[PDB]
Amino acid sequence: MKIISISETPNHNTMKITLSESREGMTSDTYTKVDDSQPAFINDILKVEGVKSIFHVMDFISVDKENDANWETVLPKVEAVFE
Repeated sequence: MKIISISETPNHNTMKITLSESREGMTSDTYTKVDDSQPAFINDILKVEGVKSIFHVMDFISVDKENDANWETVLPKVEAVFE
């Protein structure tokens, strides 16, 4: 899986990351905690210090960081997940 685009969102604690592989279903999913049912890359992102939640729908995931955290330190670890 590869990141094709990283952008800024109308909000500060959230960024829209567009992936190459699109979602099969048309529904969305919001993951706030890790567990065996979610996709693996999804649990790896949540384990990143500073990640608050993840909105996943279509061909992108919107990651929300902690109000006290900064993207300069979170974003790299987030992209590191896709290796």
